[PDB]
Amino acid sequence: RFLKVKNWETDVVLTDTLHLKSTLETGCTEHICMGSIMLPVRTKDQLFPLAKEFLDQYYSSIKRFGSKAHMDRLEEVNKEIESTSTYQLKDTELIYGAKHAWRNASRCVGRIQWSKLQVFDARDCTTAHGMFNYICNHVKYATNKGNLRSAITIFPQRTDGKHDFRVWNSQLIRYAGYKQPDGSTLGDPANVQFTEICIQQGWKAPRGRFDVLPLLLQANGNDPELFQIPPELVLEVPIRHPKFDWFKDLGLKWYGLPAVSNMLLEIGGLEFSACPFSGWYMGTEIGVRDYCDNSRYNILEEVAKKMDLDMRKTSSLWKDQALVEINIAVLYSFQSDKVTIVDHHSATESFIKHMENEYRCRGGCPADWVWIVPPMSGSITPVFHQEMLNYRLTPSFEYQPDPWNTHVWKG
Amino acid sequence: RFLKVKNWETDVVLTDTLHLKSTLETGCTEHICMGSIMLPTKDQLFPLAKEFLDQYYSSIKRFGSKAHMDRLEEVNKEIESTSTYQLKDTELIYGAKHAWRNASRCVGRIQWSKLQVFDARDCTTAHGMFNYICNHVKYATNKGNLRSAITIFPQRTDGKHDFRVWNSQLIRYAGYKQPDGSTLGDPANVQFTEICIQQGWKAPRGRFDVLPLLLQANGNDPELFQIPPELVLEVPIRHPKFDWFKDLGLKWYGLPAVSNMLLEIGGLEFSACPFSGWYMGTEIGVRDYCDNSRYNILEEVAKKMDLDMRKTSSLWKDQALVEINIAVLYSFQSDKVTIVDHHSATESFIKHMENEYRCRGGCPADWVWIVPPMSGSITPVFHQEMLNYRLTPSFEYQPDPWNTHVW
Ligand code: HEM
Ligand code: HEM
Ligand SMILES: C[C@H](O)[C@H](O)[C@H]1CNc2nc(N)[nH]c(=O)c2N1
Ligand SMILES: C[C@H](O)[C@H](O)[C@H]1CNc2nc(N)[nH]c(=O)c2N1
Ligand SMILES: N=C(CO)NCCC[C@H](N)C(=O)O
Ligand SMILES: N=C(CO)NCCC[C@H](N)C(=O)O
Ligand SMILES: [Zn+2]
Repeated sequence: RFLKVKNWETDVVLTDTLHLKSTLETGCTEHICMGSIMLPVRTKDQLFPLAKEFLDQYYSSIKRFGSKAHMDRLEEVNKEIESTSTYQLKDTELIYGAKHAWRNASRCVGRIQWSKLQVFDARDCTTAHGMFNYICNHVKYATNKGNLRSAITIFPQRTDGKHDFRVWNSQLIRYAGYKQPDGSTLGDPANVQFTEICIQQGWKAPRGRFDVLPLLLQANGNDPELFQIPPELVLEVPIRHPKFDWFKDLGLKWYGLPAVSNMLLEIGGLEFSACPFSGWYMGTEIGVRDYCDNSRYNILEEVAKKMDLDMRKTSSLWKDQALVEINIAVLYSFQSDKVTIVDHHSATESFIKHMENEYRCRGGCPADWVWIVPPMSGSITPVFHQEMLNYRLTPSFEYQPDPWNTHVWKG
Repeated sequence: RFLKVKNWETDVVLTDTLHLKSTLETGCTEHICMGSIMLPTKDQLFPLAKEFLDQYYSSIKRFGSKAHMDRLEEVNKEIESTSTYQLKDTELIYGAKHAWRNASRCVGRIQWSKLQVFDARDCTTAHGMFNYICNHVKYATNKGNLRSAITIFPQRTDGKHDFRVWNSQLIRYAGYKQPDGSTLGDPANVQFTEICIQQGWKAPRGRFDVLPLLLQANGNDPELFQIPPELVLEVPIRHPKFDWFKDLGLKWYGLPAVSNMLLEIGGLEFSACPFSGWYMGTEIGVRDYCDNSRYNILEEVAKKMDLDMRKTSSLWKDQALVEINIAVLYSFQSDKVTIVDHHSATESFIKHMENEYRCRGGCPADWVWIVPPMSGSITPVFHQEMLNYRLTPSFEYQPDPWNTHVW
């Protein structure tokens, strides 16, 4: 069965056959669409099919499907499974796996870049200190003095579920939040819970508005341990505006490296619970969401105050005016300091080209419209007008529960 | 089967049970989400009628009364006898209000129970239709103080005697392709504009010509009529800061009146049911004015503003967009024509959702349509999880009649 998507701006119609390879469920039924819901110990049994499906896809990608090398690999994985109950990926299969998880990430607008990914194999890692060293190397390589390079570091896979490797941070680099006694928050409200854990684990918090968090790292199912990323490895950008000279006096800055570290990478039925990955920012992530969400830094009022906009009626669009100026500032600051960033016009246009190419070469491109359309100026970006099909392919990045909810403390 | 929706900004969680009453299908399966796709007999009729009458009698606290059973009996007898049935006025009104209440793409539903329902089921000709429509236009416009209204023409019979308004809204601007290669006026209306011309309309061939009505009664060939211009309230667009804005020569109409949809109540199909409320500013200023395939004015506005149009990263498009939208709102307000900004409308809708969850067990909503096309995440609906599903009575899409009609 063939499925059509249409772009309502261009009338370009595309045909999807890739969705036929989809296994994992969506959350939707014939009676309910859950397309806007944020979040809608494996046995030998289920494992060999998952391995096989993956190795068939790998061997096809390399034009060796059905070859002796393909068949010997299936056989060797099969024996390894029923003997040791799991298996190990070859380096080439891991790299391919990690790239495809990104290729298949339906909420990622940056996927035109999917094949340029530096994969760091950290499967020989055994301790939290080993992890810290790996993560430092990743930050330094990815940062590259502002000329950002996509990378992923992959710690050992899950075994019995009791020896998991985890990065407790939700991103490698992120700012602390501190609920105050009067009920206000200092710093980033998204990171209050995790900040409170670090403090409990013995971090001495500077208690400012932009304190880079320490890494809280769990190796081999052991209690996690704290480490400070050397400050010389943490690239940051002071935020100023090309025209408004008071803008710098808001005291704003952000870090250049967006490094999601709390997701789970599934490849061939194997579960890599610590797999921090980074690219570079689209300006709206910081300018729209991190700065202007009500539950984040929430700077809209203070900015609009300085701009002396009419704030007594929403229909002045004072919020919308302030929002553009803030986003101009983020992009200007990053460009001026020569740190990679992409604007939402450039990034969405690239994605449409990516998506069309994928339909031609691959038979489809799973995409989550709710996430792909940028959080400001939605309909003046080409994605708003693009119909999309969302379905789940493996290899994949998946959510997992926060480790503090599940971890059995050793003491 | 009992479903939670979370607001990620406020942490408020709502439990949805209303979805279990869902009748129609979404387009989605467990393998594929189609959430962003625009368009995803006697035997048939009695279940649909029963389901509707049951919810009606429940709504007036008479579920299982003799008057409930008697009406079920009487409708049943009438379908058996005539293969269709007629709604009582009270059922018609209830059904239309509920079709709006159920409209998952409508952000304006806090208003759902204040709807003036005009019963045009006695209408027989296109002239009749024109009369009913002018009355609706005048009623709803109300010299700028807009009132929600719907006008309901006769229900489908054998599908060869359909009433249709061929226009997509009661009031829209014409579109003409020129030698040029380009388009004058509204590109969305080019083909319908041609149909009018080929039917006999003398087009003034300008940028903002109000189209004629093309009206189909009882399955006949449709007929042209001009709405008295005195009934079409329009707003010149100026900006409260930029004097040059008026020189762009932009205007829009006050009454948004969708006329191409199909109202289904208790299995009956009302193929001409034009309805109107009032505008949210973004519909005009973001979509109608700035879509590349609509009036597409971003570039002219940005030039007038002397912004750096060399690079997308200067956010010149975004800057022009905000100002165009300030100008729309300012102009409607200055002229006392009802309009709502996207902050106000989305705040109301979040309140409406809480009311519906509390009093009804849920509120079908399509997040893709509900989130404004500008400044999405600085409105509260962006952060609101929504469940989309189909309840009846409903408004449904139907194919444009020119592909259907036998001349
Ligand atoms: C190279 C530049 C990249 C850009 C500009 C980019 C852009 C983005 C953006 C804007 C989002 C949404 C973020 C949010 O709203 O929180 C995102 C999500 C995501 N991207 Fe990327 N991306 C990039 C690289 C990568 C890389 C290297 C990977 C993994 C190898 C990746 C995988 C993801 C995943 C899994 C998500 C979903 C995260 C979630 O659900 O929280 N992307 N991308
Ligand atoms: C009172 C003021 C109202 C406001 C502010 C309003 C707001 C809106 C908006 C912004 C849309 C999206 C339109 C688009 O993007 O093209 C919409 C869609 C819709 N509304 Fe309303 N609405 C109002 C009244 C009504 C009324 C009176 C009805 C019917 C009785 C109705 C039924 C619908 C339907 C069926 C749609 C979806 C149409 C489609 O899919 O093209 N609304 N509403
Ligand atoms: C409820 C809703 O799904 C939620 O707010 C989503 C909307 N779209 C998003 N899109 C992106 N890219 N990132 C997000 O965090 C969200 N939040
Ligand atoms: C492809 C996508 O579904 C389409 O562009 C939608 C997106 N959201 C929308 N939302 C509203 N209110 N109106 C629209 O016409 C659209 N168009
Ligand atoms: N561009 C990326 C990954 O390359 N996004 C990662 C998520 C970052 C999050 N949205 C933030 O604002 O910190
Ligand atoms: N507010 C409404 C109906 O009350 N919108 C209906 C569709 C109008 C269309 N979006 C337009 O911009 O002309
Ligand atoms: Zn869906």
